[PDB]
Amino acid sequence: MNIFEMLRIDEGLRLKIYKDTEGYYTIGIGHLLTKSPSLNAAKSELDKAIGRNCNGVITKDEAEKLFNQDVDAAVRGILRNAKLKPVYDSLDAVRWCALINMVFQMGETGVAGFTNSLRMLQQKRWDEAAVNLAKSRWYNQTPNRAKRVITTFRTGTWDAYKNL
Ligand SMILES: [Cl-]
Ligand code: NA
Repeated sequence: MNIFEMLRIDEGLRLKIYKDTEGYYTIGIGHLLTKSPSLNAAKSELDKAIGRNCNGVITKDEAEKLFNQDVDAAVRGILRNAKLKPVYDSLDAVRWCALINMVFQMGETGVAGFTNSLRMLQQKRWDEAAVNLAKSRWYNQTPNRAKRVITTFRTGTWDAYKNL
């Protein structure tokens, strides 16, 4: 499948503000609004993002617009970041989706911090990287999704997304 299809599986779709799997205010297809524990901070960011007074609720089309922007931002983040780009140069089409997925979920800075796992990926040590990634807080917080993403890195196939 493509990265959009993969992320729509992992993120689902919600039209009202919710808390993501990391505890942060979010909306639509995993659109992070703020890391601040402040609901008002989230609402103000939402209205800014959409361009109107949303009162914490958006439409489907607004959600998909944000989604496209967010996948774009994740791809661009991998390319700009000196710690992520070299990894990308070692990843095939399927494995790149796994990296984009991570950057979409945790952000460019967060993923760039996975120093050892990134090196293993860069060196095409797929099984080693898979074992290492499973030791992370990320895995412990969202094991189902992390397992899928890790299998994608490990195998370079879509096996983990085939029947969900
Ligand atoms: Cl390829
Ligand atoms: Na989500």
